[PDB]
Amino acid sequence: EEEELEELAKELEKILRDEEGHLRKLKEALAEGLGDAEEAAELFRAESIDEMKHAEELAKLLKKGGLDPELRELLEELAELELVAINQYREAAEAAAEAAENGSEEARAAAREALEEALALELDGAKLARAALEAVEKLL
Repeated sequence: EEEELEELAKELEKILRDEEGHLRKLKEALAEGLGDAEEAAELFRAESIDEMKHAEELAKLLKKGGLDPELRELLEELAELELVAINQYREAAEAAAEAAENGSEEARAAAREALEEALALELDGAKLARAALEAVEKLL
């Protein structure tokens, strides 16, 4: 029982580190304004694939048995948070792609709102991965 929790705790550690990374790169784009719209559009598309990997690992562990009821709910909440983040990453990438081709002032503000909304979802993603890793550490 201990070594299936250890591997699981290794997973939240990777997810937690990846979330803390996306946090900083997102404010960096926020600091640079739009900068190169292609920069943000290429960055969003890559990080949505990162959240892709996270939700897939969690679902495989969610199919496992013997999980503590409270631990399963935190993983279920995180997996839900990942799918909504993959959404907002796509809405922000398309708004940055429309701003790159057009120079549109509306596609600019729309890419910034979707950037800011993706940032708020990333704060709670790291917070949920922190609380989940803390619960597993208590079980160990």
